[PDB]
Amino acid sequence: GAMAQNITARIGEPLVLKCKGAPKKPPQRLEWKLNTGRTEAWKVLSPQGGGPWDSVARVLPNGSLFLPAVGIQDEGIFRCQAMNRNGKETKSNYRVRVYQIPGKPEIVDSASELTAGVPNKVGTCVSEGSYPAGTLSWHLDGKPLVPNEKGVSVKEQTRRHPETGLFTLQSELMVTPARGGDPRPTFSCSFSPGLPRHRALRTAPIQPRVWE
Amino acid sequence: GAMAQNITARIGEPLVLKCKGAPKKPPQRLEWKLNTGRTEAWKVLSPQGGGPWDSVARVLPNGSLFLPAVGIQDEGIFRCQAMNRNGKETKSNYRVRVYQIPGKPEIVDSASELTAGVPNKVGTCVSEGSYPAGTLSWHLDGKPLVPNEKGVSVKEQTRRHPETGLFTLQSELMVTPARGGDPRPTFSCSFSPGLPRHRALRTAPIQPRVWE
Amino acid sequence: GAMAQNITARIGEPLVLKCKGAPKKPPQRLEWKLNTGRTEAWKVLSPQGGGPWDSVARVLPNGSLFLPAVGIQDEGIFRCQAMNRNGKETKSNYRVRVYQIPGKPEIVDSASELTAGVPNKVGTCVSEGSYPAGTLSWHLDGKPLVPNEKGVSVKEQTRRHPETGLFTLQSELMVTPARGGDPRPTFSCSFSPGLPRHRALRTAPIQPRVWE
Amino acid sequence: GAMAQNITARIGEPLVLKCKGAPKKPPQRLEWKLNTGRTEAWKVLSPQGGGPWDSVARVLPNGSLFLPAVGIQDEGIFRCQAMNRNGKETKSNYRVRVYQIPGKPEIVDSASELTAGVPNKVGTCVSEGSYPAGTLSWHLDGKPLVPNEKGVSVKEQTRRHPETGLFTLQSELMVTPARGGDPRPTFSCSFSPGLPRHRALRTAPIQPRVWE
Ligand SMILES: O=C(O)c1ccc(Oc2cccc(COCc3cccc(-c4c(C(=O)O)[nH]c5ccccc45)c3)c2)cc1
Ligand SMILES: O=C(O)c1ccc(Oc2cccc(COCc3cccc(-c4c(C(=O)O)[nH]c5ccccc45)c3)c2)cc1
Ligand SMILES: O=C(O)c1ccc(Oc2cccc(COCc3cccc(-c4c(C(=O)O)[nH]c5ccccc45)c3)c2)cc1
Ligand SMILES: O=C(O)c1ccc(Oc2cccc(COCc3cccc(-c4c(C(=O)O)[nH]c5ccccc45)c3)c2)cc1
Ligand SMILES: [Cl-]
Ligand SMILES: [Cl-]
Ligand SMILES: [Cl-]
Ligand SMILES: [Cl-]
Repeated sequence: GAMAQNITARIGEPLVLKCKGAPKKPPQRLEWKLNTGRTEAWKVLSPQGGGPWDSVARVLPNGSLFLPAVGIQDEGIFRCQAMNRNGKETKSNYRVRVYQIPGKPEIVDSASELTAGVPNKVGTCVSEGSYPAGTLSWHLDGKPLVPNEKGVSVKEQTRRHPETGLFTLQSELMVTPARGGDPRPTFSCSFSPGLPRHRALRTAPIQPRVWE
Repeated sequence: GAMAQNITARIGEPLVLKCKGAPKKPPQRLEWKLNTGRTEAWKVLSPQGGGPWDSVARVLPNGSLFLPAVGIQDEGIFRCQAMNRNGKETKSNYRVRVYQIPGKPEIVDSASELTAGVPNKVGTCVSEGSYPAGTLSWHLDGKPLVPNEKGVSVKEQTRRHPETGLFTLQSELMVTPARGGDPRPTFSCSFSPGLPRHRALRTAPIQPRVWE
Repeated sequence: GAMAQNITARIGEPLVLKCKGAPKKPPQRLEWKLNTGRTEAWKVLSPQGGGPWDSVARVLPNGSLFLPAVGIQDEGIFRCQAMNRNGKETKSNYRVRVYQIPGKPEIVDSASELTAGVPNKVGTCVSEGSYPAGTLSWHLDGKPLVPNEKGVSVKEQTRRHPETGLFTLQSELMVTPARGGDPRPTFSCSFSPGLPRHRALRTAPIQPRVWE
Repeated sequence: GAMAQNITARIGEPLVLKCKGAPKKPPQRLEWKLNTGRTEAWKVLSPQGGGPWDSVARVLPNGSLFLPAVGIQDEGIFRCQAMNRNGKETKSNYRVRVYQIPGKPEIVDSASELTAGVPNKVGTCVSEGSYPAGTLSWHLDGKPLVPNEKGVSVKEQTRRHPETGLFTLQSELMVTPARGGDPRPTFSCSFSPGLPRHRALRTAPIQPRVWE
């Protein structure tokens, strides 16, 4: 595509996109074009508006585009072209990526006892309500646990909510504790969002006892 | 995929899918699995049900799967596996395709006069509310008009309704009437649905005058 | 999207798309833009060309766009904008749909004997190498057989070739012949292409004997 | 879906997937099922093999599935079900995600001089050949530069190679240096891969002079 400003828009929240170079109030020679999950290729939106799109995305008096409650299908590309009073044309190009933050992750079915030297089910981490899916990972006394690297194995599952489309992730951790290791290790799980610079969420720790 | 019974389901209407081989009433050893636009790969549904899926697809007392109002995202694959009283297992496999019938097509902006030997805009045919999109085509005195043959040109547009996802099609017809041809030709447009054996819908005819 | 000329392009064959309004030979102020399965949104192509796109789609001396061998990923939208010597701008807008014709369909595993009044497997129809998938249907002495309508049942399967992406369809027909019906009925299967105005392909007939 | 082992497979490299529980050498009662970009829903593969799938994914003597050179279309789900000599059934479930590492990112068109208190184009960062796309980000003397905070603006572009499908990313950085700040700042750009635990790649730094 072309060079664009990246926009991250939280699902359910409003979004205002500026039409650069447009006069401050009507009359305005401007046009918006959008290609999103709602459209077949480009759809043109005008200041006069009208029709079913008025419920979804409307041009404001200052020429900006307004979406009262972003959904997953609004992901896509949004462009404006405007002429100012002098006649200079100005383009605006946005790439809109949508997201939702899940609830704090939880560990369910955690083991209270582990036996050293054999595989043990440690627990299952669950995160509900993300978009995009994101990922879950495990930590042992503050360091990342890497699957298939040192007696660690992980299985993962993804589900979607049938109406909202948001993701539920589950991750089951198994470990073989090394003989002579720490008798009260501390495990946690973290949710890492898909989009850049979004913060991780962490579970409360679990601390089983390890039998030599 | 595997061999399946093809199911066509109209958007907004209920759908009942039989679980072959299941006992007539509970208790029943059966399981449904579905992979549709709502799911991440296979989702399992059980007679006990529960959760947000109960609003979308529920197992009935006789083991059939019930969807009270099909939508576009229910397109996909639906399977049941059941054991009867004797313990014989029976599989059911369905491929569900969704559709909606548009309103009767209309001709807008029709020409009242055509000039023979030059290109003329005849009209624009519009169909609103189909799924899958389907196609529009033109006819002249009962015979198909083929684009790019014998002085015929057509341009087409597709749009989607931003909330329902249903398609609006437009088709603009241009013709160059042959000199010495019929002075009062009859044009019509037809909507052809995407799915097999669904009937076409036809516009009222238009009858311009042709000037030699 | 916008109004476009519909283009149907056979997979593996070249495609030339005209840039309306461009000068006949260089120098030319024109630009092509395409959004297809190969692109992230719009890709711009220029008369000078260069790079990996030269292998796929190149501007010719007369300003037309040339694809030496269309593939499935070239489905999409192709646009040109040109200025003539006078400075008039002209736009060209194409919607390109790709297709391939399968081999003639065949009936395999046909029954030689049918018993009236009970269900019988009649045969399996197979079509290899279509795009888009298309559909198979059955006929009995020249009339369409409708699934689930009169002791007729059909099961269907779709597969894709792992390298070419082309579709193989299979359709298994079962019938319960009516008592006192024709002792030597004639069944056939037809392949119906997905795109408009493309011709159907038909199998050779089978003529089992029916036992009263 | 169901619980699965996550597999990350580099494009162009072989992949071997174990069929847990299968006998060590033929004869073996096992079956693989896969649903990937190459398939229409589930495709079954058997030890005997045959056909065009042998070029893509083949069962080995020990029952493992072998792909000699993974591509983007092999992303998906791979499952085995086997019986051992005793008759115990074992399932294996894999979710295969594909990737490619781009070349080291580069800064092009870097500014040698910046003026404090006004916006300045700093440079354009380019990364070629990733899958999934990944993202680019900028740093100033070792700290992340956040777009739209403290006089920082970024624009981004994504393109795909027309034959390989791999992504090229570009990111253009603009900054307004604060008056009285460091006269010789150090900027760099980093590529962050899409998949978890893959390492970032960093450009060589640039050090323009800032004029008060
Ligand atoms: O006299 C009057 O009453 C009157 C006159 C004009 C008018 O409205 C316009 C005023 C200026 C220009 C345009 C024409 O611009 C369309 C457009 C609208 C969105 C985006 C783009 C666009 C395109 C592209 O589509 O080519 N590429 C891009 C790349 C990056 C960013 C944007 C684009 C173009 C329309 C209204 C009323
Ligand atoms: O004791 C109890 O209380 C109790 C016992 C069992 C039970 O429920 C089942 C009763 C019989 C068998 C199965 C196990 O079948 C799962 C399945 C469910 C849907 C579809 C399929 C399926 C698969 C596949 O997934 O392999 N392939 C197919 C191809 C074509 C058609 C269907 C399939 C399999 C579950 C409930 C309660
Ligand atoms: O001086 C020189 O050396 C020199 C000058 C110009 C030049 O090349 C051009 C000559 C005329 C106009 C344009 C600018 O047009 C871009 C474009 C290219 C494809 C398609 C479209 C397009 C858009 C849209 O993108 O807005 N919408 C559409 C709707 C329907 C059909 C097409 C479009 C626009 C570029 C080369 C050299
Ligand atoms: O006598 C002989 O010569 C002979 C006998 C059997 C034979 O091969 C099989 C040996 C055991 C079982 C099965 C039947 O299993 C199919 C299957 C194959 C892949 C995956 C799955 C599967 C399903 C599912 O599809 O239901 N769900 C899952 C969830 C997680 C993991 C896997 C699955 C099922 C086939 C070959 C030869
Ligand atoms: Cl799901
Ligand atoms: Cl639209
Ligand atoms: Cl397949
Ligand atoms: Cl691109």
